[PDB]
Amino acid sequence: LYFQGADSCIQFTRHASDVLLNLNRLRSRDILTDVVIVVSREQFRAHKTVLMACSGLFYSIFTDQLKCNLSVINLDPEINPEGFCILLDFMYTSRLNLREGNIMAVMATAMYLQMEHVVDTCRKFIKASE
Amino acid sequence: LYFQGADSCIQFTRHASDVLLNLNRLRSRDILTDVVIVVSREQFRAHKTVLMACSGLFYSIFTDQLKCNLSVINLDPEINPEGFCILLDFMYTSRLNLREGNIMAVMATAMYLQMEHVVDTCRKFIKASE
Ligand SMILES: Cn1c(=O)c2c(c3cc(Nc4ccnc(F)c4Cl)ccc31)N[C@@H](C1CC1)C(F)(F)CO2
Ligand SMILES: Cn1c(=O)c2c(c3cc(Nc4ccnc(F)c4Cl)ccc31)N[C@@H](C1CC1)C(F)(F)CO2
Ligand SMILES: [Cl-]
Ligand SMILES: [Cl-]
Ligand SMILES: [Cl-]
Ligand SMILES: [Cl-]
Repeated sequence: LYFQGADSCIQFTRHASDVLLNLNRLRSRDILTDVVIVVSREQFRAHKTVLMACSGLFYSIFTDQLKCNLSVINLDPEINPEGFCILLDFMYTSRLNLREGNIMAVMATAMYLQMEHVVDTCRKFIKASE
Repeated sequence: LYFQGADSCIQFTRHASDVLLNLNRLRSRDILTDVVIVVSREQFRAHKTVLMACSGLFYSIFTDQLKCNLSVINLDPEINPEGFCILLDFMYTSRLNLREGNIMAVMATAMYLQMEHVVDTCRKFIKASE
């Protein structure tokens, strides 16, 4: 349940993962979602704070004084909606569903969103298949 | 960095804790905070989604159609501000700074906020000192 942290303070082991699980439950039920991300013909509802916490691109967008208040954000029309959906799921769960058929689109999308460890992981998996 | 999850899917070990760390950085910089919690003479800015993810009381409050849009939430005047501050810090970090001088107020506050594992932990630490 808990342990003594390096700073001699009590820390709860599953707290962060349980908070992320609850944030994903709010997303699934469309509770307190405050933005819609438009990717081509697709729309994805989400929480701006989670998007900012999980992306250099969203962090830059929502810290801009003009943009921070937009309810709709349109992504570059070159972005693959399935690649975005996989990454949005990863943001809210820590699980990255990489497959042979989606890895190029996921990698291109992670580069655009500035999710650097995800890009590096995609590169390693591609390199192993070559 | 990552591992094979029980569902044969790639999982990133530090993802949840790193997201929580970024949410705490947004709180420290007052970025996208959407509510002020008033406890006696004290005010605490926060994100409603994090409060809901970390409290049965806030989950009930912000799922109410009338309340979900309030920018200010006043707590019961009996609530100790330091006890609330300690729990708000715990929500955003997983670290619970329990001390002999604050444990009764932290426990009373965790009961009011419906943070049940925190209450149980407080009870065990009190029991060990008796
Ligand atoms: C460049 N970059 C990533 O490469 C990145 C991010 C990432 C998040 C911010 N946001 C920050 C940064 C600082 N302070 C804040 F307050 C925020 Cl919100 C800025 C750049 C980022 N987030 C991780 C999340 C934490 C585990 C990710 F999902 F794995 C994708 O990787
Ligand atoms: C009764 N109760 C706690 O006792 C509790 C909560 C807690 C959170 C919700 N919120 C929920 C529930 C279901 N689905 C949602 F979508 C939400 Cl947001 C509802 C009741 C809760 N949250 C944890 C966080 C996860 C690690 C806590 F901070 F440790 C304090 O303990
Ligand atoms: Cl808008
Ligand atoms: Cl736009
Ligand atoms: Cl209000
Ligand atoms: Cl109120």
